Amino acid sequence: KVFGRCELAAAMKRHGLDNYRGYSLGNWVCAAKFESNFNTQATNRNTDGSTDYGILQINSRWWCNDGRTPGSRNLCNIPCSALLSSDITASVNCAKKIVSDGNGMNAWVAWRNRCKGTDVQAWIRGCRL
Ligand SMILES: [Cl-]
Ligand SMILES: [Cl-]
Ligand SMILES: [Cl-]
Ligand SMILES: [Cl-]
Ligand SMILES: [Cl-]
Ligand SMILES: [Cl-]
Ligand code: NA
Ligand SMILES: [Ru+3]
Repeated sequence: KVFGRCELAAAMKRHGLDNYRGYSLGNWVCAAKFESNFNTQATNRNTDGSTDYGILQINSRWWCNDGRTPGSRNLCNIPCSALLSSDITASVNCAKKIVSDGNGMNAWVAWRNRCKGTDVQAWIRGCRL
């Protein structure tokens, strides 16, 4: 599913991301834009052989199992394919664990490089939330 911007904002809100660990909704939308372009089916291979999956490009070295990332963990206890679903529940639940684990949203390199410090509220402009 390719979400629309306000559509994804709405979905993230309902699932409890707005201000989760102090990160306003625009931060999560902005991360999604630059990680996946709002595409639940996005996958990208990393240099280390792991892969990132779904709207928030959650990484198989630590968070989900894809069966091909040696020496990896599955801290979200989920197949990485579950992160590609049209229903963003699994991705949000797993993101919640990621953002709680010490470095906040800096875990998302695209968030740190393209969202952090910017006017992220622009991402929810015009949305009925
Ligand atoms: Cl915001
Ligand atoms: Cl891929
Ligand atoms: Cl694996
Ligand atoms: Cl699995
Ligand atoms: Cl959803
Ligand atoms: Cl980046
Ligand atoms: Na893994
Ligand atoms: Ru849902």
